[PDB]
Amino acid sequence: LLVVDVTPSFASLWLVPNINDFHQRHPNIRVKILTGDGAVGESDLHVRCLPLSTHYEYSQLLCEETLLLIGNTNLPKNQAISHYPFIPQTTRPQLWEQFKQENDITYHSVGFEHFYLACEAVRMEKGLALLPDFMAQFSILRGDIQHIGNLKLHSGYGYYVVIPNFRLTSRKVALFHDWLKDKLT
Amino acid sequence: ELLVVDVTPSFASLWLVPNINDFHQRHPNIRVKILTGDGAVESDLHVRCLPLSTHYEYSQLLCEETLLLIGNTNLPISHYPFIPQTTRPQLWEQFKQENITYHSVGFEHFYLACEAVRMEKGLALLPDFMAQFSILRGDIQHIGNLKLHSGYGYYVVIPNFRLTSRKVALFHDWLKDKLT
Repeated sequence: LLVVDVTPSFASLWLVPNINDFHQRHPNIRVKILTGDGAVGESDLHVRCLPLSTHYEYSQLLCEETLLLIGNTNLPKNQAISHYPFIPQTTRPQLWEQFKQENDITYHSVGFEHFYLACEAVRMEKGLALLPDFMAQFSILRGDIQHIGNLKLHSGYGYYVVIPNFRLTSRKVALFHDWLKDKLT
Repeated sequence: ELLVVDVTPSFASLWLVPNINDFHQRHPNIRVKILTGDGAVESDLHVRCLPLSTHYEYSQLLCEETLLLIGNTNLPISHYPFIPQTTRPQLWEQFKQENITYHSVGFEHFYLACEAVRMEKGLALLPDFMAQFSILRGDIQHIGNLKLHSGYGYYVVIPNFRLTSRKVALFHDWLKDKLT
């Protein structure tokens, strides 16, 4: 048994869609998926979203965070973008301010802590959201949401694998980590 | 005004996000921030899922939990794996007492079980009100009209500093209107 602890949205928007491929590779390893977004005993490996840095401590960068502009599949295909409400993500308020800077507003009246909630709000046609590319990928593929106007944002964040010191030589952990690296480099 | 609510991860995505526009229809001036949590009860109002009890001090029962048997929209039940939810290790046995082979992954949260169903990983048990819109929009389906009264309930907790707060009372009244 491998216990992994990953962000609430990393879990539903990427890991659950992709984990079948890990099980194809290593059928003998059952996985318990926990969720969390705070500071990093129960889990064997964590995935967290942190400002890009070299000074974190048993960690390895999986991938830099690149956000896509997403909207409902009903939206038609420059700054007609401004006609739609922007969905606030309350943990990441700089994102829309940065977007206003990558380019160029009414904010939707509900703000959300997590990407997966913002994604659900886009499915509810409440406005546009910024979602990490790898998280949007399956949802776009299956027709839940669409990428609006090929617009993106480099946020200055990354997804890191963080491993408890005693797990640094655990085989199950190194196998999952290598798998993550393979899919998300 | 801003109202901050703290509800379970799945209550948020599977019910509150699809429904909250009805609240704004009633009260368009009240902005909302939706936080998620599932531990012991910052926020103006909490929704938690607890075993049914009449001994809670200041928790108000919103609705009892009725779980539906859920599968993917392309299901035409023994042939399918059951998706385990680790915080509720008894549920499948207990479902099976009304009338084996679990999936090799996860989860503590309903919203993860729901995604697993979408990923064709097996069958899940999901609260009826949480399944409702996902069923409507064709993400999932209810299998065989099968259900389970789980013994849990959804409780609203109003913190002691919000006891006279209009925005909190309005939101609570709305929840009761929709779910009780």
